[PDB]
Amino acid sequence: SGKIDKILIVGGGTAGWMAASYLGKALQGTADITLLQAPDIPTLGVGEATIPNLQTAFFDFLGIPEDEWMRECNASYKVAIKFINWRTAGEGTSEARELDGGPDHFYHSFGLLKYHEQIPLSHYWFDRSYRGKTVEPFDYACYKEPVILDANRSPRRLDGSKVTNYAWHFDAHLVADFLRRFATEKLGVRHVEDRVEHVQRDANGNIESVRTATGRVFDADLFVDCSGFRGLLINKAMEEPFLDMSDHLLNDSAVATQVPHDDDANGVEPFTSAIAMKSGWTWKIPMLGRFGTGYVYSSRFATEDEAVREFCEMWHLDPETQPLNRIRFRVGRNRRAWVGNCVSIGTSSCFVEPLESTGIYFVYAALYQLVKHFPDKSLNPVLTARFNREIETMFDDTRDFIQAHFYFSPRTDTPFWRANKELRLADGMQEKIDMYRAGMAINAPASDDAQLYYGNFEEEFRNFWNNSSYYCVLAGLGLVPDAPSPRLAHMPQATESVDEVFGAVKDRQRNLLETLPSLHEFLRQQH
Amino acid sequence: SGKIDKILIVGGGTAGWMAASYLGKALQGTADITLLQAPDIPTLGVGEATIPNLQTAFFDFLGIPEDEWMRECNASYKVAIKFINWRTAGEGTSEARELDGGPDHFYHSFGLLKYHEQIPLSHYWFDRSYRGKTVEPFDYACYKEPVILDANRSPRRLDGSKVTNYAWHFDAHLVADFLRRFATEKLGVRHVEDRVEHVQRDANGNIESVRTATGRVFDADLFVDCSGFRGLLINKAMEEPFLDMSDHLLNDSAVATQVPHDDDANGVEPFTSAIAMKSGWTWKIPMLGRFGTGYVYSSRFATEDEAVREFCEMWHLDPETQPLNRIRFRVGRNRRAWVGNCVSIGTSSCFVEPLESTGIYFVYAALYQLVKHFPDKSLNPVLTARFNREIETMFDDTRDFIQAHFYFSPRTDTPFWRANKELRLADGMQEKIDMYRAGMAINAPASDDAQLYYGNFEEEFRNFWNNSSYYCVLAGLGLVPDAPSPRLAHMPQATESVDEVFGAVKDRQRNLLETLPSLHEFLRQQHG
Ligand SMILES: Cc1cc2nc3c(=O)[nH]c(=O)nc-3n(C[C@H](O)[C@H](O)[C@H](O)COP(=O)(O)OP(=O)(O)OC[C@H]3O[C@@H](n4cnc5c(N)ncnc54)[C@H](O)[C@@H]3O)c2cc1C
Ligand SMILES: Cc1cc2nc3c(=O)[nH]c(=O)nc-3n(C[C@H](O)[C@H](O)[C@H](O)COP(=O)(O)OP(=O)(O)OC[C@H]3O[C@@H](n4cnc5c(N)ncnc54)[C@H](O)[C@@H]3O)c2cc1C
Ligand SMILES: NCCc1c[nH]c2ccccc12
Ligand SMILES: NCCc1c[nH]c2ccccc12
Repeated sequence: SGKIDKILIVGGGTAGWMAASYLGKALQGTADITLLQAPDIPTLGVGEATIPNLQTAFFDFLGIPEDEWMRECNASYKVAIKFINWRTAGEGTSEARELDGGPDHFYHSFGLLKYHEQIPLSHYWFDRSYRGKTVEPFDYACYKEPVILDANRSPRRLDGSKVTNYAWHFDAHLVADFLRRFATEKLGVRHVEDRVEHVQRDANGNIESVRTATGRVFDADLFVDCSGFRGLLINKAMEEPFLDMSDHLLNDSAVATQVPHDDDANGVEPFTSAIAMKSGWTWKIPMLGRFGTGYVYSSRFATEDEAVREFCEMWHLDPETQPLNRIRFRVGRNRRAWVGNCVSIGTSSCFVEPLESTGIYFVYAALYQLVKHFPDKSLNPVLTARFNREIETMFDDTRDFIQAHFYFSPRTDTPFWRANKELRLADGMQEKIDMYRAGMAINAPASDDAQLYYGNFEEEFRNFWNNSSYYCVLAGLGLVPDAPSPRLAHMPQATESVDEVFGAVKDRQRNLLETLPSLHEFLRQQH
Repeated sequence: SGKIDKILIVGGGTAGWMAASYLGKALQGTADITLLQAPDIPTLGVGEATIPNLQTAFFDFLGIPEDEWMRECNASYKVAIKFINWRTAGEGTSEARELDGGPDHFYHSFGLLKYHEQIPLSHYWFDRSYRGKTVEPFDYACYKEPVILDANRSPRRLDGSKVTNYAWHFDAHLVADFLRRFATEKLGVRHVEDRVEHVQRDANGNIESVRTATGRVFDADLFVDCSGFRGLLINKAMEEPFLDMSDHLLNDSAVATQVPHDDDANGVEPFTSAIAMKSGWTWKIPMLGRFGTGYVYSSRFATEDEAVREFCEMWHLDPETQPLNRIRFRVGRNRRAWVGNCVSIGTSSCFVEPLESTGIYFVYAALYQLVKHFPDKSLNPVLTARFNREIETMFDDTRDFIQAHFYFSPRTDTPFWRANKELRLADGMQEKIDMYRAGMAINAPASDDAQLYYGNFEEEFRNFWNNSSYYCVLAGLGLVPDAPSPRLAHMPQATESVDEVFGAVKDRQRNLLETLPSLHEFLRQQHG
């Protein structure tokens, strides 16, 4: 048994061609990579949102500069997720209700909270807010972004210079085809259109070959399952159980479409919107000339017909003739992502609703971990176990985080919102909440330098949902600590000199609002 | 209801005065601190090795620059620990035995392995070593330090500039009095010389007051137990069990002394030496004009005078007129470090043999965690439990790492060394060892910039035993992965451009050996 010579990727979606590119690049010249792709019924481009380390962990690894892949994938910019109507009762409407003398929205941005005297700014904010010396919401106090996104500002100046961390909106299909052109033309990855009919296992349970409907036989040392929800290798052949996590997350379906948009009349929003509905929530993902939107809902509280009506009524579309994608979801993960010589990547591995833009991240996180734990033909079980462990906490921490959005929403107005609250949080989530209520940071980053964070994948992986995110969502929803951090009573000079830090955020808010172009103005100049 | 107003620290050894300093500085003007310390028979200054974040996480916190406290405490410099005779049978001697045409030593330095193409240098070194492309030991292949340490070089040039990460050797008593001066004269900590006679608990089991032999009563909101191994508050007053962990560590005793040394004829060694013995190991901690040494041994494999003799023979000392400290200690940690309103700090909290220079680190790492989890008079149970969780991971991870020095030693030549190979590793440690054999890094540091690591306590705390330390020790002892990392066979260009990384080390280790003063020469420049 020596090094891995041949790899077969089954599936050609976004997960499949990311796997081909990432492995083709990481193993360039030392493995023969073949990807089998069957023709499928095409779907509408309903948009995908990403996170900053898509450029630094994935496209940079491939050697592809941001502007080369954005121009082909007709991409727009994402500075935040804006959460609309999660605290107020009513119908599913794109317009924000009023709450406390302002619109009912909050932002989850990408910046990291600045440390002041070893303590995150979130704790100083809560200190003032608790003692009644401020009523400003958490996000507006601590981040510059909310003010400039309220104004649809660009994250780059017209000279290109970057003023905030950002990620991307795009149609996943265009990226998949950009990558297929890249893997096949630049990395030697070989594309074969064919449909798997039968998987041959040996007496050790490993995959020996796949036989296509053509009668061609593909053998390989390592098999990457990118077949999506079907899991034609990890689940069908290897029989690995799927853990259903509907005791943590009730959402299991979506209806989505794509809406033309006049960017010169209305501008382009530099964020993804997550709009609370009666039985779930709706995404809006701006792109060029159009936006993708989808209603993620719980089949147990809304029939598909009601969801379609709620979804169409909200965008004033025809429930009968609007081209819709109707989807039923597998929510959860495999008991183990990698079994024998079969690695699952993408939705064949795990799926959670895209409330925090993790779909694509789960793909290239797993491949980074796959290469880090790359085997040889002896398939040392410790590599397989280590990988599985990383994939397991990556998903479960996200499941936990996403659940908190529903658990801590104060809404009680529909059976869906009342039911979410009846679920139990996972033990590791409950323990984080206890910490948060006691005034401590949750997974505070070691440094507050965002380049170190978003530029170093292991630093960000080891601390993916950090204190800034927890505050954004938890404080946003209105769950706040029972009392300030007790150290702050012993730090009379820190709590006074901290005002100059909040005032710095305000100076940035005011100055960036006056000098930045709108996102649309910036997009036009690019092209 | 309300903030902590009054703290009482019981114990004024090294742990107490750091606790006074650190807490006195972190709560300045917002809490009254009293330290209560009894007249005890003092010990010989047997010396203490430290680690670089002593400056960045403790003295820098106090605002005390490195030059001020070094000159006052007669401190010398530590670049590494040198492990001697861990791989060869024989008696306890200070001279390295011979092994594969070289001396039987290896070093554990403070650097971090450079990354090359996201993979640590250790993986490329083992690649070559396993394919026969090299026979050079890991520590000499990957670190500049070993060559310059072999020549007792200084980590600083005579103009001051720092060419290596380093820490300190000093006599703990001197650092304690320096901190007692600092806390009492500049932080307002009130020092009371008296003996604890009675601890008064309230109905919920918390501590209400301690009464002294002179009849004085001191009350407080928070009690910090620095009474050493006695544990007068945490163990005796609060009844918190001590968890003995000699099923992982056999060493429970020591015999230690201070030996005078001719620095003008032999220079000053810039490293702690850990010298393997028949029934344990011996530290040597060089200072100015002298060095601390101590034989750490297992009372179940050597009687107390078997040890005194082995130890006096190796240093050519007279067993009958040499002043000797003899201690039997408890090994392990409290079930909970903090209970009620009582926080243990120092050996009242936990203890492991000083094979890796952790004892003082445990004091200020815990003080750091204490301030970060600082309570108010309602003593939120979540603050206590997170604190206790951080303390026990700190300790258990060190307990494991230390056990591995004895477990993977190849020696089989005394009951002691053969007895180490029949203990179990803790499952977590066993798991890291499996990863190591599989070619993987172990707790690889997020970055390879050592400033970001030794300068950011949170960074180092979350990653305290990083992959560099595991390779220094396991590869040093001769435990090496079953095969090279499977990724290296897929990275033709990486394994060829790595030759320039090993060459950069070879150049830097050749160039410093010619340009660096001896440590001695540097030491004389600072003191007058
Ligand atoms: C409806 C939907 C909406 C989503 N929306 C978002 C979003 O808004 N934001 C976000 O971040 N993420 C979103 N995601 C997650 C998204 O799918 C990620 O892009 C994910 O990484 C894609 O993984 P995948 O390609 O495995 O999924 P799939 O698209 O399910 O992969 C299916 C592929 O499997 C291949 N295949 C299957 N069977 C065979 C066979 N027998 N032979 C050969 N080939 C076969 C086909 O080629 C097909 O292209 C969404 C996912 C879905 C399904
Ligand atoms: C043998 C040995 C070797 C070591 N080597 C190293 C090394 O190489 N590197 C390293 O980094 N660290 C080392 N250490 C670290 C060691 O753990 C630190 O020195 C430790 O933090 C100091 O011990 P302590 O102050 O907790 O206990 P002690 O010094 O025992 O504290 C005793 C104090 O407790 C007080 N006290 C006790 N009982 C009472 C009472 N009833 N009433 C009032 N006061 C009381 C007294 O004031 C006394 O002063 C070593 C320790 C030992 C023991
Ligand atoms: N460390 C990245 C966490 C993150 C995931 N999705 C997000 C959306 C907005 C802001 C941060 C995130
Ligand atoms: N993170 C520092 C770990 C360490 C403890 N003791 C040491 C001695 C030498 C080198 C590193 C260490």
